[PDB]
Amino acid sequence: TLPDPLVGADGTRVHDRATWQHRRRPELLQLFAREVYGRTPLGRPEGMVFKVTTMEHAALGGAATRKEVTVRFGRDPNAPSMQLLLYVPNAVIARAERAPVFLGLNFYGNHTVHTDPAIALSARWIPAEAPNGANHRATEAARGSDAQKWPVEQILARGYAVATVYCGDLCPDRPDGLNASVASWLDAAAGDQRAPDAWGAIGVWAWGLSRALDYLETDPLVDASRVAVHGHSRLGKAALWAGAQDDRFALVISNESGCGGAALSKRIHGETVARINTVFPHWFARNFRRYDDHEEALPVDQHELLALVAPRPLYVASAEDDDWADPRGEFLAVKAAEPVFRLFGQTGPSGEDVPRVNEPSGGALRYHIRPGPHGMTAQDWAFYLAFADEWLKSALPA
Ligand SMILES: [Mg+2]
Repeated sequence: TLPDPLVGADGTRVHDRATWQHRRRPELLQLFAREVYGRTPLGRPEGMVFKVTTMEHAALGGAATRKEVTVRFGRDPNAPSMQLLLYVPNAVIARAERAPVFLGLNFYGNHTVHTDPAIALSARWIPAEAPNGANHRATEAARGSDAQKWPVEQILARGYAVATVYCGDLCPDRPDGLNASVASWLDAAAGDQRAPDAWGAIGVWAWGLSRALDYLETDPLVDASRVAVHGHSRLGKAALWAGAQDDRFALVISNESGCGGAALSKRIHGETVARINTVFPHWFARNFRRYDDHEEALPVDQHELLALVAPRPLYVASAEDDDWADPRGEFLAVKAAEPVFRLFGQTGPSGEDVPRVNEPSGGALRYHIRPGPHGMTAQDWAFYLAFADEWLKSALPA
């Protein structure tokens, strides 16, 4: 039985957009921060520094300008940082127009998104599942190892820049990764044990996406008011929480984010709260473990996270064989968020059950399910590019 996003904490119904934006959104943001992801202790830190470390105007055979940028989270050179890779379509640059941007984290390092041998090899720890790693470090054989999830040439040809950062720059994806992470520094606690409401990996990854947007606001080649934040799987959980917390993001894409992402936790289907917290104890707040085998006690569900994106366009997608993510739960979260989108004059999927494969449904709130297993495929991206053409903030209001 789902909590109603349009009923406030005190039981009063939300009938208008101002009550939604100024009362209900803060209530939900605080519930997710306290009970699920942990508190984001601050947004933009003081003294952010942006260093363009490499710049190539004829990358990908002339199709793109490629920039690598160190985004340092404080002015002291000792402060933590992350490494942003940006490809910008040269057709757009050449016209003296700013490009819109797709921004998302990657799993195994910037060098894995494209074979491009000029990308810096990540020097950070990488997980054992990363293809062609050696002792948790990047190798030359890992270049372009994750390119199937990143159709860079097509995204550029459709007029969009591609920006990415390795999630492990922000928090390495290992159960002890928080002690190396941005959280070991921002949270800024003297003691050792993280607090019950302290953020975990998903919060730190989401924060990094907002810091990447801070960089994009300074880059004269891109339109930082037209940034689509996207993610696959655990990085799509991060993309949703980033897009919910930071309304500067113009469009949000959740590709198979599943449990603690788009899927309703109260369905108890596929991955559950207990399973995700037991296997990935660093991903959420310790407070989320209260709901292990007790999803009925959750004061929110993920449809309210989706609702926190409204009125901005939101795309949630699933894979047909990906039972662990609970595709029906991802779809039903979209349906239960739709009333908030409708309050803003937007339309969601028609249909009461999961659509047929490869048949997207919805307006600015959209869903598709594609054949096959968990992944992010060219078919997913084809649909996302069409959505961004239609619903991403325009270059005009002139
Ligand atoms: Mg589930």
